[PDB]
Amino acid sequence: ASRILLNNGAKMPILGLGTWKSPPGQVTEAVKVAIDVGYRHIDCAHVYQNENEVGVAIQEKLREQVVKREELFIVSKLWCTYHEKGLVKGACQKTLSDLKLDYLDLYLIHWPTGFKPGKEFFPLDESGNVVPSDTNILDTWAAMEELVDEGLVKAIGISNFNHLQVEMILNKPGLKYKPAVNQIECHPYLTQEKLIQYCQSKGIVVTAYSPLGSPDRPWAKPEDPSLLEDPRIKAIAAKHNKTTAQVLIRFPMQRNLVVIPKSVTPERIAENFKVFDFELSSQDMTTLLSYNRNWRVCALMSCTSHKDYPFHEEF
Ligand SMILES: NC(=O)c1ccc[n+]([C@@H]2O[C@H](COP(=O)([O-])OP(=O)(O)OC[C@H]3O[C@@H](n4cnc5c(N)ncnc54)[C@H](OP(=O)(O)O)[C@@H]3O)[C@@H](O)[C@H]2O)c1
Ligand SMILES: COc1ccc2c(C(=S)N(C)CC(=O)O)cccc2c1C(F)(F)F
Repeated sequence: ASRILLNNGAKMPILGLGTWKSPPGQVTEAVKVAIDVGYRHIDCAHVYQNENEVGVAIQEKLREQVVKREELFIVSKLWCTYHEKGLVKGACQKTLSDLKLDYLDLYLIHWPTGFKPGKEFFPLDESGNVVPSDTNILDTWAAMEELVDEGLVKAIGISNFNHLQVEMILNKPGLKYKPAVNQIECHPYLTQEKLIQYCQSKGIVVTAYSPLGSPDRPWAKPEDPSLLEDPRIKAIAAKHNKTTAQVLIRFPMQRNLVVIPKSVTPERIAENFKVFDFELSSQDMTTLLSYNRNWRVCALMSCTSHKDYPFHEEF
């Protein structure tokens, strides 16, 4: 079952390619290979600084008649320094021009935290705390709604919103469109049962990021657990004659989640897609869930400071 029905009436492929930390010199090839082997969903963001190169790949495959625009599902995200209502369209418009698209299938508020606007993506004070902006997320939501009504994006959603924050959008006075997606970190060490159950109960689809535990994250520490090297997970892989990565991708799929593993390695790209020919047992699923430890790749300690920091609450 390759696509899930969103509350805007559209269908979203449950496997997409992530692009965070995909180097600009390699990500054009990575996205071309991904399209060639089956992927139809690419997860992007202005802050990754590689959307132009992603867009070159998309356009080449459109031009080559490999894929049709309607069959692709291209996602990007509104960076934190653009939460002011006056900046949202332009932020979107940049992303469209870079990806060489005239609409996005899905546009997310990347983080609940607005940052001070300017050329800096990560503005810090003379002590290093992130400098917030005085933007209310409801007002940012209203600006996202306008994008739908302008034809620039087919669906809007959120990312890294905790339960109170999703609830805040859903109770927005005058809410016109419900979020379609909440994109959050999720893997056997951070299983998110409460937030996921809450979102699904509201008709919001959850996308799972860092499903392999982001071994290329720049802040990796030796003492950090490692999904890909966890002997318990390797064993489950071995019982199904798949790799560990394949188990880690199949796992959210069986929880009715969308999942976006990143790779710029052609063999891994292809491997990561071969996840529709096997099923984890109920016991496997329960077992993988038992590994939870509230471990986050994206803990973002410099943001703990911010009003809307989403991870003070477990969910
Ligand atoms: N919205 C948010 O706040 C947010 C935050 C973080 C991430 N995300 C999205 O989620 C995507 C995925 O998360 P991530 O990039 O943090 O990490 P990830 O997908 O968990 O892991 C990426 C790492 O795993 C490696 N890898 C890929 N396939 C592998 C395989 N089959 N075997 C062994 N290693 C493999 C990649 O190496 P190579 O590339 O060298 O092959 C890379 O080092 C991102 O790229 C981004 O699109 C969203
Ligand atoms: C909301 O705060 C964020 C959000 C994202 C980041 C990232 C990024 S771009 N990611 C974790 C990837 C992603 O957000 O998709 C890198 C470094 C600091 C960040 C911070 C930080 F505040 F720590 F600066």
